[PDB]
Amino acid sequence: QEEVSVIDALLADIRKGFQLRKTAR
Repeated sequence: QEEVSVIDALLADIRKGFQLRKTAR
């Protein structure tokens, strides 16, 4: 279980943004 690369973490990063992707007002 060695460390991963940025390319992998990035996939998860955006996933977090999708939650509050909607910017309605």
